[PDB]
Amino acid sequence: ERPTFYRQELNKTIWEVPERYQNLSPVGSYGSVCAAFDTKTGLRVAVKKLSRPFQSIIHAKRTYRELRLLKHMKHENVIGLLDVFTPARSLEEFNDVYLVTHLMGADLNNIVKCQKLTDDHVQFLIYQILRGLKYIHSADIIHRDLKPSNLAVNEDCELKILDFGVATRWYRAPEIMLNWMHYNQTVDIWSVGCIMAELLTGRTLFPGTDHIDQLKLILRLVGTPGAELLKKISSESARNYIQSLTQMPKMNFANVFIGANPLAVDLLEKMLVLDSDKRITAAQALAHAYFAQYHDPDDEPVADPYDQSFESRDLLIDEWKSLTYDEVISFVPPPLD
Ligand SMILES: Nc1ccc2c(NC3CC3)nc(-c3ccccc3)nc2c1
Ligand SMILES: O=c1c2ccccc2ncn1-c1ccccc1
Repeated sequence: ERPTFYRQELNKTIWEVPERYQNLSPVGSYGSVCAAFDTKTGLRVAVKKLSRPFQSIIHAKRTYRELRLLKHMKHENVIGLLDVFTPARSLEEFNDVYLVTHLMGADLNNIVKCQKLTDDHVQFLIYQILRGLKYIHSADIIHRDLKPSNLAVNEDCELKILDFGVATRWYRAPEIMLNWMHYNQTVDIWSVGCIMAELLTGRTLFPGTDHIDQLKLILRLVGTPGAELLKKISSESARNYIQSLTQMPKMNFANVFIGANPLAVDLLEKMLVLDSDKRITAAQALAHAYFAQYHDPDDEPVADPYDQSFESRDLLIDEWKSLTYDEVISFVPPPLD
């Protein structure tokens, strides 16, 4: 059954892919990525060759994790696995992992950094993010690093979230900035709020220079923690940090986001709540007035359960390697339409 591979050297790396994929062309650089043409479907695809996937425990488990995650995602607004393959003929030979996904035109970083989107474009793009997040979250997966560059958009404005499971810090929830161990799914909602803000204004909402500055900018908009939040904070030094700060009052968002659709201001108030317990969830946000023209309760599907019990396991390099090998072998290509 094994297909015929061909070798080439793309830039500073060897590539060995099936004949199925042609006209490889570098597009960027966890591993490096080529644009290719896929002869089986006639679509443009991205092929990512992982860098040294099994050189350490950490790499080996990370390779396994990303493969497991990609194999699980089956939703219109989340990147999924078109193919995965290795040039190796046996487990003992197994050393290279390549992943195949649809090639999307651009990332949100691009569409925002060149220009300022209209309100109906913001609605549609934020809607799609929330729709993919609902799905991701229903599986008990947290993305943790949502940001414009992890959001792929084609020329049709269809959006797909990538990399689940321009400074990263600018989109992070303040509980992460403060290193809380038990933060949950709404760290992603925070990030969406920051992105949505940025799409409406054309400017990074919280462009901190570091973790302290990042917090300062955040508290300045959302205000310093109240007593109700403060009494939920287990860490003494953390509690003493924020409590030693200059008591900033919550800003009225309608005055910071002057002239924006007030339904958007209101959704932003609900996403950018300091206390993560009170922050709107993805499911709830979808039913918000602001998404009136897109929301459909019958077409916002949830995911199948995802087994992440592996995350708490300590295994040898060779054991994670063999588990990854198993997943390459059992891969069933997605239905062709
Ligand atoms: N139920 C909760 C709700 C919010 C929390 C929060 N929020 C930080 C203001 C952003 N921070 C922390 C925490 C715990 C230990 C060390 C550092 C931070 N815990 C929280 C527990
Ligand atoms: O890594 C990319 C990628 C990088 C730059 C431009 C477009 C891209 N499209 C898809 N992927 C990708 C490929 C495989 C697994 C996860 C993401």
